[PDB]
Amino acid sequence: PIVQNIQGQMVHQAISPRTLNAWVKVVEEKAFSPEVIPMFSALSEGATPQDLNTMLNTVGGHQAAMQMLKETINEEAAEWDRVHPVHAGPIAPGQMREPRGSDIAGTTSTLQEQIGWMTNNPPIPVGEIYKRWIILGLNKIVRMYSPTSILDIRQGPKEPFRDYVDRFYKTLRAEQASQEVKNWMTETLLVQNANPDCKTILKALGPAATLEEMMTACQG
Amino acid sequence: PIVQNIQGQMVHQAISPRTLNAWVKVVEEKAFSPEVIPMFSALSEGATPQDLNTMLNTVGGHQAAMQMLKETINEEAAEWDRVHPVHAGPIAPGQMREPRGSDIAGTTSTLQEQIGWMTNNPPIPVGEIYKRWIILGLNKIVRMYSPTSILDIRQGPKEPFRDYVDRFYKTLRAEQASQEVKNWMTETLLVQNANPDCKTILKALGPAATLEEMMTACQG
Amino acid sequence: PIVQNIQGQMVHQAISPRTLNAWVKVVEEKAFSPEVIPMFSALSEGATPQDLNTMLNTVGGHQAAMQMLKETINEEAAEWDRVHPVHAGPIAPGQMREPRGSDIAGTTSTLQEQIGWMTNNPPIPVGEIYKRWIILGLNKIVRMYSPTSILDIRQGPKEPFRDYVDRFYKTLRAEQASQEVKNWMTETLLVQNANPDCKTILKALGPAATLEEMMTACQG
Amino acid sequence: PIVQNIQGQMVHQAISPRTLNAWVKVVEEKAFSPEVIPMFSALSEGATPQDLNTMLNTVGGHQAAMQMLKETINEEAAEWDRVHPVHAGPIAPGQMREPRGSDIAGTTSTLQEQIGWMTNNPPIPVGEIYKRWIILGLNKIVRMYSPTSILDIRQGPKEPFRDYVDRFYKTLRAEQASQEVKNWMTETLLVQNANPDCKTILKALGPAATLEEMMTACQG
Repeated sequence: PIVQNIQGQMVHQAISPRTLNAWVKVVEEKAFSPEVIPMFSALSEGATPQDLNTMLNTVGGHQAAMQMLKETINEEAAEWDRVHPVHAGPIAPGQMREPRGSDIAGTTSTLQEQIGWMTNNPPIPVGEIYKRWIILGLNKIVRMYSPTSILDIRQGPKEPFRDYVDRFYKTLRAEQASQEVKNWMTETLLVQNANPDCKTILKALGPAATLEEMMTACQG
Repeated sequence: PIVQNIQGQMVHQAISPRTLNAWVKVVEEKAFSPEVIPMFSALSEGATPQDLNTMLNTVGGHQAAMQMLKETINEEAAEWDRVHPVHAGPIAPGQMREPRGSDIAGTTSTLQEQIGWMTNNPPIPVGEIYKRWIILGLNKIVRMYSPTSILDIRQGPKEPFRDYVDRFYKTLRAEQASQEVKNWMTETLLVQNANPDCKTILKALGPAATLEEMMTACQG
Repeated sequence: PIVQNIQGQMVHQAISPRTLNAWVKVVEEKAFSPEVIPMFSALSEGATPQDLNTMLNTVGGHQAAMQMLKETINEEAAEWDRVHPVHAGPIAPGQMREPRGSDIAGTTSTLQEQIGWMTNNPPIPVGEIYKRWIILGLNKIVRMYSPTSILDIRQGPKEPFRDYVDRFYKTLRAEQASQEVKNWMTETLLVQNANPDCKTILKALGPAATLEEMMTACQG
Repeated sequence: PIVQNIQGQMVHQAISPRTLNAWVKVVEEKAFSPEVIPMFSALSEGATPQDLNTMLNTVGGHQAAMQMLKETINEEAAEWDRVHPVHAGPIAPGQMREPRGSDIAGTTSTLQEQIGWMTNNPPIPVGEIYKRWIILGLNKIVRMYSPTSILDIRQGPKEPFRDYVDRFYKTLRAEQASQEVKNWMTETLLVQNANPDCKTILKALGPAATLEEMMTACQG
């Protein structure tokens, strides 16, 4: 990453082996859960595109997901290059050139250009865009990985309310719909799909249903 | 989390993967118990709101408890915004704009603004406020995860007094209704639910009896 | 490996035992997978040739592969000597001599000479050159360790498309070819060798369909 | 209503007996189907609040729905009066006073004041606001008359796709959800709730599914 020295320049620092070891361990042990995206965004903070490419290449197995992620990165780079013209010709000294999409991806550049783009005035953050693209790809992957849909969740007769709401909120975290649709479904289908007894309990609870009130009502 | 240097000043530092791993392990292995709040308060001392949002989003499973915590944080942020309205217009050069209720959580503010808020003159403790909110949410969560009520405790004819008092104090620390009510309960409900033989052995010592003699009476 | 030391003066820091243990463990646990190349390139960032020699000697087993690696390093050194001839004569007092192939391979070059060649201005990229050589050797080794040819990858009658595409892309990544050859192969070989039941499904989608469309088509 | 005379001043005109008879007939004949709101907005065009109150009072029966509509009008008037201050004191000639909520409701005003507020420069759409309130009330009413919910629609084994989608779109028109959430519903649940045969048919059809191609595929 790029560690900021205390009262000094933001010196570049190679990714420690601990970061990559934790990353390969989590991607091996936990497969592709919704939370891995937060842990990936946590481990890689202020990292150059070279660091992110190293973190992605170290992943072993699940090569279909890696190919989908690379295809998503390619689509985002194509869109960026289409909606942003690239200048050429002689460039004034002390000012880096226009970052290209294939260049903002880090596939057609070295570490020096990335460090220069992340140190210019005003700063042009390549890391926060390449990480955004990787997060979009990982979101597509975790959506693809979800085994069951959100509309097809039904509580079992003996399965309690806690396990049902756990599965429901997990699938909701895996869902791809917009945030307003997410609020709509978590407002309606939660009580609209419960078991009939606690369904009538929550109907007696009426409007303004709040999760803690629901779980305190369905007790026993 | 910020860390002091040799000269005495503090600056942002990337969150250690060991802290995240330990937190995820203690959350999953111990699930929810009264001894998760001290561990959380010790793990994230001086952590920025981004680090706390990381430590909360990283908790896979038990999504209902995390949603309860999110709702509690939302209510606390709304109350903070109601009690402290923010001023409009241009801000003074020597002062940074005060955070709103939602920005205390760090949901709509970058990390540099959090660092500036925490190391300002005078410093603004956004991290401590959000930690207090998260601790209150975790208290409500461990309240919900309480298996049984305090009144239903009745020692079995064969269940030893040690296991009875262990279960009693476990669900009592998990109750947290108050502190003086706890002091009255440990006098009345502890003596009221003993097995008849050891019950009258405890009654032989009167209400002035302490816990040590209380247990060594039924001991052996 | 040398590292930027406060302030701005690179000094030699010997290789840490934990890095060597991590390398030995990754070579023991993962054998010779395609991903090791990135793990090796990330474990030895900016390493002197002596450190890379240490990391190649600390390997246990696979002596045949290490012999191919050493022979390819020798071949690369011979080609470097044939392309970059070294003139004999007394050296300048302030500037270092141009290294030979044996000086790059760390065989006859003392640690002080390598530290000089690295920290001098302008720097001599001996570390990156030796890393390129070792990476070429590791590519040779991982392309040799391929159990079956990419042309032999065929799906079983009931083997799900998931494992089929996973194994196919793994063998394709282990295989060696230009990128355009891979672009042609992923379009000519992937759909043909699939199971007929899902082969009809992939054919119904279209020839130029992406991976995610086919994967969600034969999903389940 | 207020018919605009040809190349002349707009003249007030009493509501036509034909209009009122058509209104009471459609109410009596079709109860409260989702099209009564468009037909009401069609019949009542440019009408004063007196005309709208007459058109509402001529309705016979469904007194619960009428009381709910009056309560909705009262709530809208209360909100208007709360978010709009009312001026008092001497008023300049040729300029009408501030219209209160009870006046825009037509319960405390007269036809002269309504025509004055509808002829002022700039005009104040008292009729267009009272009609908006009546449409909100009629929407609440038609939502209350909805026999079944939208999430609980399932196609019968023999009931054809045409009848299924007819019922589905009728319930969707009756639904109260926002238009942004309304789209996702008709995109997903339509194909997610059909019979298995045409469900697999539309799944083979894949994305970009439109109603025309869906119905041409589910033929026979």
